Amino acid sequence: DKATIPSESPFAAAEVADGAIVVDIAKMKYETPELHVKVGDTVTWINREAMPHNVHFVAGVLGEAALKGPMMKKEQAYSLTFTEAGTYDYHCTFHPFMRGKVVVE
Ligand SMILES: [Cu+]
Ligand code: NA
Repeated sequence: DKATIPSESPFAAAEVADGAIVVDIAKMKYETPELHVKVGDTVTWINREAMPHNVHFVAGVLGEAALKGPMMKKEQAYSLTFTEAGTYDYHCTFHPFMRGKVVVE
C-alpha cells in the first residue's frame, strides 16, 4: 500500500504531533484541499466542527481496496503517512461532494 496509519482510530486534536502537517475540516470543506507534501510525510486531518467527517480514498488509490477513514467528531484527528510519490484524491464518505487531494513529491 501507499500509506501507513499511525492511529487506527480518531485521536484527540490536543495530541497532534510536533509541527505536524495539518488539514483542518470546517464549513463542510477540507480547508487545504490541494496539499503538497514530500515522500515520507504524515498528514493529519482535524475536524473543527460538530458535523462528523472522515477521509476516504477509493479502491486502487492507496491500496487494492478503498481506505475509508474512521468517523471524526469535533476536535478529533486522523493521520496518514505517504510513502510513494503521486497524487491521491479523497472525499468525505458522509459528504462526497467534499473533496481534497494530497500531492506527494
Ligand atoms: Cu463530511
Ligand atoms: Na484554515
